[PDB]
Amino acid sequence: MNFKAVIKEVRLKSEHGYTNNFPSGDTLFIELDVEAKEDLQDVVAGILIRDRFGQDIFGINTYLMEKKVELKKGKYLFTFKMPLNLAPGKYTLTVALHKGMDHAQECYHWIDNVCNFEVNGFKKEQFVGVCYLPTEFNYRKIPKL
Amino acid sequence: MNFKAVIKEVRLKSEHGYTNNFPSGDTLFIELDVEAKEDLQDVVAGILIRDRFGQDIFGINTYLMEKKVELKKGKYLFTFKMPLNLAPGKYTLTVALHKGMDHAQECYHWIDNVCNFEVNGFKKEQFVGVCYLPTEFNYRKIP
Repeated sequence: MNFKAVIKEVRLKSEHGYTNNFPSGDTLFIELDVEAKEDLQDVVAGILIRDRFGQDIFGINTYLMEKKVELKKGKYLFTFKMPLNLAPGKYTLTVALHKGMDHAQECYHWIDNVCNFEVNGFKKEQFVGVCYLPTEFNYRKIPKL
Repeated sequence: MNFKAVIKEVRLKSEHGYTNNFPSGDTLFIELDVEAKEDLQDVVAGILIRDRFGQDIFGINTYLMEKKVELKKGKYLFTFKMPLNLAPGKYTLTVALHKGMDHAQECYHWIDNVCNFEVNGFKKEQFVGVCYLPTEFNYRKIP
């Protein structure tokens, strides 16, 4: 990677305090301290949550999200917000900054498994399986009309 | 397994029609036709979506949802509604009735892989990994 922009610190945040231990469904904030050695006109930041055994659980880009990011030389705060709709367990976070995405016109900075965090308990209902889909349920008697 | 209540049909429906092929993030409607030969108190319905590789992706029941279900003899319609925040791929659905239980030890009806469905497109953004967590992103210049 060239290092025109750099991730200097990552912080995991609930809506009430910093922590690396969340109930399932709690809102997760990923904060990245970014520094841009120069002016970059198309920056793309990505996050990737992984399993305790290396399975990709979820990853996304600001390009995939259709969010344009232009930086000037200086320090920045990048924040990702998302419901932690994941089964209890042990996880790792991976992050990256680059310009392009197809054939990666260049890589600015990426940190493999920069962080460990865990998910314990349920803030919403209990469920089984890797992920949680918010669900509603109803039933009606139907007459043989 | 005791048949005092029986699941007689399962249907998958998008918000536009019955179908077994959904884009990722589309809303999924699971309809179960239930029949109650008699009066059942303390009924519990569950669904389980599974990988094409045996991985449990997501499962829940009406007990875990704290929704009490009491039937009188007759026909019923059970519906489950949920965003299919799942990676593109091929999946199976499993559904069951049991009385007021977990593990479904008093099971009225259990149908393994009652339905096959696939997720093919992306209705929301693209993502990688098993599931999709809806994400928001912001950036601010700081001193």
